Parts: sequence; C-alpha cells; structure tokens
Amino acid sequence: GSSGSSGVGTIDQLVKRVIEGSLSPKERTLLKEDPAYWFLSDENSLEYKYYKLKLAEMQRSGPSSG
Repeated sequence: GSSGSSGVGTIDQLVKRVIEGSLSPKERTLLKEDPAYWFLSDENSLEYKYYKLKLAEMQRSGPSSG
C-alpha cells in the first residue's frame, strides 16, 4: 500500500491467520505491541468488533467442534 483510509481490512486478514495458525503463537501477542492493532485493547470500537466477530465465525466454521 501507500496511504489512504482503512476499513476493517487488516483484521479481516489477521483473524484468518490466528484461525489457520498460519501465524506463530507468539506473533499474536506481539500484534498488541504494534500500533496497527491498537483497538485490540479497546472493545467499544469497530476494528475490534471484527477481530472478535470474524474470529467467532471463522473459529466455529472450519475445524471440528461439536
């Protein structure tokens, strides 16, 4: 990229990772140490509404559970 706006674009991708595990276990924790994932701590936001949502749907749909 270069610049502009950001509409829940990163999360949509990030989540997928933590789901498929494509990303190491430590990397996740590091995400919080990054500014791009500031909403992480926040809850009354939109960017955070995905990481928690997209994850709930991505977690249930896919691997065995039930």
